[PDB]
Amino acid sequence: HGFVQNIVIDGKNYGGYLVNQYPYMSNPPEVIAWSTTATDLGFVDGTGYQTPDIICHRGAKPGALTAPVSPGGTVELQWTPWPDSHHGPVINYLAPCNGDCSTVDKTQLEFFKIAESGLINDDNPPGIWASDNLIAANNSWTVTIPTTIAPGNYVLRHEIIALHSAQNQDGAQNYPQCINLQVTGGGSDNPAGTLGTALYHDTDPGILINIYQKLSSYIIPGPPLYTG
Ligand SMILES: [Cl-]
Ligand SMILES: [Cl-]
Ligand SMILES: [Cl-]
Ligand SMILES: [Cl-]
Ligand SMILES: [Cl-]
Ligand SMILES: [Cl-]
Ligand SMILES: [Cl-]
Ligand SMILES: [Cl-]
Ligand SMILES: [Cl-]
Ligand SMILES: [Cu+2]
Repeated sequence: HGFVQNIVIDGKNYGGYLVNQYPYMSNPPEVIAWSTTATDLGFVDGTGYQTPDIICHRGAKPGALTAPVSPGGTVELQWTPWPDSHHGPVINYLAPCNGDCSTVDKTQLEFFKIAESGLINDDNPPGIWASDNLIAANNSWTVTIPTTIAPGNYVLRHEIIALHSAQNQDGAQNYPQCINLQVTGGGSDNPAGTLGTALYHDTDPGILINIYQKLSSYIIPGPPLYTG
């Protein structure tokens, strides 16, 4: 359980959607982060993978604001403290807004995978995962925006999938968090995208999995990584 509280881009902080605060206030601020209704700080499990909740989390709506990113710049997402038990991959996607991200129809977003990290070491099951790297980095993840994609406005869909209960069907816990970015530079690719509701299925080999056994490999969920 947790959420993204802060985003660091080009030497400033952009506050996140504080789902434990803003849903209870009259006058929540405009932010680059999507609003959600996930006030339990929880997840979308496999029962939700073919529902709109998986796109940017339960009840999500676009952020009002969009953050510029320098060409090939970084976006650092800072989480609330991530539980050690919640082992799993960290995955990042972009989808073009083709206009202002604040007015996009989330159900039409076509995401391409720009980064993925999975099982890092398995000397001591259940092992060390990308989520454990995130914890070790004081609950942070750094995304590098590709220089090879067409400039424009994009949604970044940043996600942890916790696998501590994933031995049974619909037991994996997905924690998507979306933010709005303006990508800048000289790239030209328009990578092939996947609708949010087509990213995952509840029988995928990196979804329906017993992490407590020895693992010789791990198939990170979702469509293929884009590399320009
Ligand atoms: Cl709100
Ligand atoms: Cl505001
Ligand atoms: Cl305000
Ligand atoms: Cl925690
Ligand atoms: Cl655009
Ligand atoms: Cl270990
Ligand atoms: Cl471990
Ligand atoms: Cl362009
Ligand atoms: Cl496998
Ligand atoms: Cu949890």
